[PDB]
Amino acid sequence: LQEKNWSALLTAVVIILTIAGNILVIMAVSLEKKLQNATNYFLMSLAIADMLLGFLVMPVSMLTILYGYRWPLPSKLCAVWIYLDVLFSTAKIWHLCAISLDRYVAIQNPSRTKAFLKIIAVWTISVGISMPIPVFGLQDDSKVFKEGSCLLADDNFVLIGSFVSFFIPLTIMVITYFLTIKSLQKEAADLEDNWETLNDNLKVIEKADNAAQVKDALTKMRAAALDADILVGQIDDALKLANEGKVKEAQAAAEQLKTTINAYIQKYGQSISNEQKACKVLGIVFFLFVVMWCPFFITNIMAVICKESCNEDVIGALLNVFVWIGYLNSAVNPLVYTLFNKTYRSAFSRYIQCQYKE
Ligand SMILES: CCCCCCCC/C=C\CCCCCCCC(=O)OC[C@H](O)CO
Ligand SMILES: CCN(CC)C(=O)N[C@H]1C=C2c3cccc4[nH]cc(c34)C[C@H]2N(C)C1
Ligand SMILES: [Mg+2]
Repeated sequence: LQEKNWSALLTAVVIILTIAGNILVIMAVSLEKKLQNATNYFLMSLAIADMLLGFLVMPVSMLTILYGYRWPLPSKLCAVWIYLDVLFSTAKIWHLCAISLDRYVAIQNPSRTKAFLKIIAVWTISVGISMPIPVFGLQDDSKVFKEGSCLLADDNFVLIGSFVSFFIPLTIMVITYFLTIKSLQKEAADLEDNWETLNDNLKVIEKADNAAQVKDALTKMRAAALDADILVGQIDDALKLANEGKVKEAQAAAEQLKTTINAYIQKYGQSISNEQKACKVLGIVFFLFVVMWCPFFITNIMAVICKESCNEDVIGALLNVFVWIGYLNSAVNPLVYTLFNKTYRSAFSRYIQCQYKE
């Protein structure tokens, strides 16, 4: 005991910011009805994972730092504590991958129960991924102990576990994020194309002298609206006048079509800027998970590669540092939501003032 007493002051700060911030997230998705969507339902499940990592794993870790990385508890709790840490971390990364995938599929498409079934699937996948760690590690203390330190000692568990709980969900998540960004760039682009078509043909109709010019322009306007409804019917109403030779009537109907076009373009176009706003916040969450966990997972693989060549006491001392940089990620998602989403910031501000009604 008290082999390192300076380090555990800092780790208590990281434990408290984790518990309290993620309690504010869980409260905001439970209570604030502007946050009742499928992405925020996933962000709450991530927050429970971050909270249970802060309650269950992180105090036991600080306890080991206070005992000189020398396991202070009953010995069959070591494999359980490895299992909790690996379960919450597997759940977190496949949540971010499910968010990224479900939001990409939403931009190639037109219930809380449907979100909640998916969350349960991610958690039940994560329990089955993490399952060999107590099943094998409780039967053999050499898979979870290294010189009285509780740490995942089995090299095949580290390699299998580094890919199926960090690198293959990351790969799917970074591909789906890029494709999502490209889809939004295609949808902001196709809209601008439809705007130019509609605006150009309205100017054609306003200068038109013959029915044929008006009819052709309205046919091209109808197609643009169909590519992007009330507008289509209004265009068809102008088309019948144009087919009837009522040029002046069709021209007056077209100046009225303009107000409807402005409303629809700005709405579908407000909702493209909002999806790019939302994608940008999830990108910071995705980025901060990877960059803060990269020094732990790269070094953990390098321990297994240069097992004998490298200084196992330096590598072991760097992993003790780098696991807490990764634990610090559990404090950061609530801060990201505060900085970039008004609804979370307002929710957090009222919950701190013990005002729980909207
Ligand atoms: C097919 C029948 C074989 C049964 C007898 C085998 C005995 C060998 C020991 C362990 C196996 C581990 C199972 C690995 C299967 C995938 C587990 C996984 O996905 O990850 C492991 C875990 O995440 C770590 O971090
Ligand atoms: C139990 C706490 N201890 C002992 C000091 C740690 O070393 N914790 C780290 C272990 C991890 C690990 C190692 C190997 C394969 C893996 N697949 C998924 C993970 C993982 C999660 C990862 N967690 C987030 C940090
Ligand atoms: Mg033009």
